[PDB]
Amino acid sequence: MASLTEIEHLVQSVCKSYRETCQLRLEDLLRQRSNIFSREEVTGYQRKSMWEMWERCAHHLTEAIQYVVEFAKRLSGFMELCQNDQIVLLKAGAMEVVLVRMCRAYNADNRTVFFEGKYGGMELFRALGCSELISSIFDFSHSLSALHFSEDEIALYTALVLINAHRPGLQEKRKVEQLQYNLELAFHHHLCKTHRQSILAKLPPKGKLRSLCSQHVERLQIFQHLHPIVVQAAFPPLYKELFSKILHRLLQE
Ligand SMILES: O=C(C1CCS(=O)(=O)CC1)N1CC[C@](c2ccc(OCc3ccccc3)cc2)(S(=O)(=O)c2ccc(F)cc2)C1
Repeated sequence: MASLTEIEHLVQSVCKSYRETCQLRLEDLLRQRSNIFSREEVTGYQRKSMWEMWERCAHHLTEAIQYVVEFAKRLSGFMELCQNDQIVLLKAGAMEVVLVRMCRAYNADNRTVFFEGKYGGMELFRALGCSELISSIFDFSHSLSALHFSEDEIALYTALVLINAHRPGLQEKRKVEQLQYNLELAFHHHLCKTHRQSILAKLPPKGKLRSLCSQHVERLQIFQHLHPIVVQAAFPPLYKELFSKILHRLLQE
């Protein structure tokens, strides 16, 4: 199954689907690198309440995940899977895709991330009270920045993060397996053609993405236990569904 001309076509459709749903253009994020938060603006974030910061971050994550849902819907073969499998793959992989996509918004020169219009370091998130999770995210982006990914590499690698046949809950495991194998062939074909197979050994282990997602869910249970009405009243419904039937509605459209 699948010849070279079908694998090359798969490369281009994955790359196109990603460009159409990448949220912020790479050029836009790069042209903003000199726009950094002043020490007074950083102090303003540190002085914000923990629940306000948690609500702003959960809001930004939700928006980014909505683009990931759109990337999945445009991905060859994903809409062909059953709804249960689509939801299982999105519930487990949407946050993982966002964690990879996030390296485009990270400047490794000053160790800053693009957040709410300007670049800021780890210290911008001190009010969250989850320094271990923040450092883990920042280190993860630092590690991905050393790979010097092209937009096409991120498109192909994020399609594979999402189409994972080993996710618990899958009803048509073989159909996801076949789709995964085709995307793996297309990612490796593209790396071989561009003389970039050296990155395979340097890609993060699968347990690193699982550890980041786990730390997120753990820090959320801590925050929710202290502010259950804040999560209930001010957190996005899609966020609560994923981490605490929006997905079904987003997939129907
Ligand atoms: O970077 C993006 C976007 C990706 C798509 S794009 O087009 O390149 C524009 C940028 N992000 C989308 C949202 C972001 C996000 C990342 C991780 C995350 O983890 C869960 C969490 C929740 C609450 C507290 C701590 C951690 C939540 C949101 S963010 O808010 O900017 C943020 C950033 C750093 C950080 F350390 C914490 C929050 C990253």
